[PDB]
Amino acid sequence: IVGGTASVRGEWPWQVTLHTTSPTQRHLCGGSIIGNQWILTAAHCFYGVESPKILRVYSGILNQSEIKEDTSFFGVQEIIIHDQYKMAESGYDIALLKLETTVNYTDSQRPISLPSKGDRNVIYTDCWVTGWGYRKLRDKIQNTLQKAKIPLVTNEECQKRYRGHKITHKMICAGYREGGKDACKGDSGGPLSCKHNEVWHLVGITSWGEGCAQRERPGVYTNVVEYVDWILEKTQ
Ligand SMILES: COc1cccc(C(=O)O)c1OCCc1cc(-c2ccc3c(c2)[C@H](N)CO3)cc(C(C)C)c1
Repeated sequence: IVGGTASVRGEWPWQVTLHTTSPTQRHLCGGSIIGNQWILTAAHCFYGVESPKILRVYSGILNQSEIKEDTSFFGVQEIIIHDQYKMAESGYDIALLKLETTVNYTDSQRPISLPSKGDRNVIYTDCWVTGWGYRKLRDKIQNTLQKAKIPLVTNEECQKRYRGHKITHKMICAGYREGGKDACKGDSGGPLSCKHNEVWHLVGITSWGEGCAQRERPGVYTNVVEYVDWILEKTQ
């Protein structure tokens, strides 16, 4: 996250850190808890991943340095990538992880609701992007989970900033005209969470953009509400 600030324990309890364990253990992507055995994340995170065997999902983490050799994690039973996925910029950047066991909910780990059925006309004015990703180009994964508040932009305006890409209604964009705050590499797969009537909803999945926090280059997110039928079918 560029231009963000440190989160605190329990602030974003649906946020997980997905690690790969080969050839080294590192944070690969973010994700969101949406059910007791289900993480919603981005398909592009799994580039070059040979099988779910090398993945670990850690929940209830604030600092990456908290993760030691005895820290509990969930194994991944299955990775479900959208069948239309090709590359992040072309859409369908969505995947589910089915965990090997259930998540017990606590103040540090709980699910986030999807955008509600019937809420098409809701205008989201309080959206936040969170993650352990880069804070600038050529950075490293950050220790403390970062947060930044970002305004949504219209798909019409987003298309004007990305004339070389097809910005579809299965995507949503968020950014400032002068940049400064944005998601970046390593934040991918995590949530764009918006609070409405004091309830947080998972509105976007961090997906792609041109650089990070550049002027007039908003971040592009998978528009979760357009995938509710797909999510419900895979998790039912
Ligand atoms: C094989 O590559 C990867 C494999 C698995 C995971 C990832 C990942 O995305 O973490 C990955 O990197 C994809 C390439 C990339 C993405 C992004 C970026 C990611 C999210 C994002 C943006 C930009 C927009 N500002 C809004 O939200 C940035 C870079 C450079 C410029 C630092 C590079």
